[PDB]
Amino acid sequence: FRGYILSVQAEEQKNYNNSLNGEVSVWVYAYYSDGSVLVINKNSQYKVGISETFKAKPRAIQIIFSPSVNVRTIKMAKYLQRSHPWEATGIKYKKIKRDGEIVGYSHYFELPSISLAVSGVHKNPSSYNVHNVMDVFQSCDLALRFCNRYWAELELVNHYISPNAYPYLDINNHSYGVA
Amino acid sequence: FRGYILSVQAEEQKNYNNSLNGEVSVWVYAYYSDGSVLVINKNSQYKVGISETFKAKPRAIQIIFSPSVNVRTIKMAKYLQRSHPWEATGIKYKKIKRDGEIVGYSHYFELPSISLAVSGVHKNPSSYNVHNVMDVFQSCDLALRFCNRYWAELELVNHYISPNAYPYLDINNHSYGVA
Amino acid sequence: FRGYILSVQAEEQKNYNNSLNGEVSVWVYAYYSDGSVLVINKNSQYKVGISETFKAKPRAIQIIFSPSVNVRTIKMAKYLQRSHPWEATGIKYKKIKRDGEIVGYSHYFELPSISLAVSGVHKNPSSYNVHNVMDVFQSCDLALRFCNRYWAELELVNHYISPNAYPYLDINNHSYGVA
Repeated sequence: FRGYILSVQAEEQKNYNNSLNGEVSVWVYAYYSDGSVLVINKNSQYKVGISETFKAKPRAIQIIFSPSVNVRTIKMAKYLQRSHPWEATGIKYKKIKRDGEIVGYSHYFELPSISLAVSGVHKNPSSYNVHNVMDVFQSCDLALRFCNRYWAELELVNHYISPNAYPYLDINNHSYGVA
Repeated sequence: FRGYILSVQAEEQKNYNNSLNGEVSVWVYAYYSDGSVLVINKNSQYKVGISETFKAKPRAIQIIFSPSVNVRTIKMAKYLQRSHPWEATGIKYKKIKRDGEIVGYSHYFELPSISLAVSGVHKNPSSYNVHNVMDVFQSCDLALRFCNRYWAELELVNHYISPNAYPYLDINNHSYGVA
Repeated sequence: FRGYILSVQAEEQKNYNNSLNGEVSVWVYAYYSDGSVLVINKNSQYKVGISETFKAKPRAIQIIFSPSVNVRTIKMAKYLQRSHPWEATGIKYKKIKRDGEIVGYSHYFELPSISLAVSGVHKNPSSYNVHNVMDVFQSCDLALRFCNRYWAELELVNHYISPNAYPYLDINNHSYGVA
């Protein structure tokens, strides 16, 4: 029956993504004073991060991870003689839910130009058991990065979030994603 | 005799390049609809990769590795919930030969803008025996990248491929390189 | 007494920076033929590097590391079949001193456009004891990079070096930094 096969094939996808061959994804949304939105997305195996400068106008930031991330591994960096190299910010991430299922994890914060870097490791319990180290080194080379700008959030939502089934939270706290 | 010394000095160079202090090199050629060619070259120790977006016009791609690469380690990446993090494409690479000697390895494919990443590890049998891991981390910092554009393939061949002794295959399937 | 607490708090800062949670910093200064200066700064944990091309006019280079670097780990890269992947240049670095204390390490050299990469590892004796390898991989993602251009060295010194307490050596061999 075409109802039963569809259901098991969803359970296979979950097991694949939660294996160490599943990707970890991160998005960084920079909300600008003219109402436009810049989004940087990176996807990779084993671990993933973004490091960028948001120059001129940016007013707030939202960082979204795929559900494969281990929230406790998330780290973020933002006088040189007296500063810590990162903060562990996982406790500030909110679950994005769709039909009861976690589709992502969101950290939104307002800015008082900023340089920002964020990093997270795949959930799999084998992650801190370094598969060979050289496989992780190759994953750093194979990571794909995407960057584009949208005129307003409505346009980002209808032509970037919705058509690609990405997880998201908009200004009205409406949540997006596919369970 | 100046004939004998020249020959042994070639055997020393082979042994050096096939040691773990030899570089791995990669080139990515993007062939555009106006007949121009964009080339990105990266050279590094232990392993090497490229990750770029080719935006506007690009019609085909050729990826060339130096003979120090282990062809079986080559990996290439090109809905998020349902995609594999890379394909192992080494079996698609063709040997480039000059006077009977492998001067490079070539994967050419036509496109139906693309984002693309490719990665390969040095041939040396010690590669999967991680020298210290910190030496490999430094190699990631020391990798040098070069990018330029040429008006036509003839110009790339005469002012980039030939003067630098690089391996290549042109549109007429003529092979270049120095044995 | 407010004199005693200030002194011990300096000894704590030294111990922190010389721990593996202290940052390693690197600056690359490119001196151009119009008297302007381009500076690239990167800061990170465990290790740090820069890899850039300085295109059009550049006439000399100065590379400055924070005192947390292990000078013997410094490496620099600048026909493909016959070149070494880096040189260990630590012996060319000069100590920058302020009130008897090392505030940095400087390698200045004149050029005869250049592509250049430099890499150094934190001093801590535990550095070659890979904390988990995945922590070092995350440090690569969290590294922050800064780049700007100044009209003349006097402006770089008064609006970049002095206000940020960075170590430096100017054209008159005057040294800057905070002990």
